[PDB]
Amino acid sequence: KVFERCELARTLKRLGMDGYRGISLANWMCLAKWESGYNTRATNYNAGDRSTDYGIFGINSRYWCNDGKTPGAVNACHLSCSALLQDNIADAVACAKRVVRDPQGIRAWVAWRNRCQNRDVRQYVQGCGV
Repeated sequence: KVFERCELARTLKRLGMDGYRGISLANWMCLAKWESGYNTRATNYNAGDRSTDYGIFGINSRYWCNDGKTPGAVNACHLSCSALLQDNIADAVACAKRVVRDPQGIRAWVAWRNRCQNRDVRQYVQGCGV
C-alpha cells in the first residue's frame, strides 16, 4: 500500500508514535518518506553486507527481523521480515518502537541523519489534523 501523507500521519498518531522515546510524529513521517516514500511493500537490498531493508520504515534484516538469508543476523523484533511488508502497519510500528529503544534512537537510520536531522520537519504533518 502507498499511503497518502495525512492518512499516514493520522494512522501513526493512533498507533502511539507521537513522542515515543522523545520522537515527534513529524520525525517519524520524515523517516517513512525517505525510507520508502510511504510504500509498505518497499524493499532495498544492500549488496554490501547482504542485508535487506523492509517496509515503510526500511527496517534492516541484520538486527530487527528474520529473513533467513542474512549472514550473522539477529531478530530483535521477533518477526519474520514478511510481516513488515503488509498493508497493515501495526507490526512495522511495533518493530520501529523496538529499534528506537536502543541507544542510537532515531539516529539508527542514516537516512534520518541526512534528510531530517536539524531541518524544519513541520511540513510533513501540516494540515493533517494531528
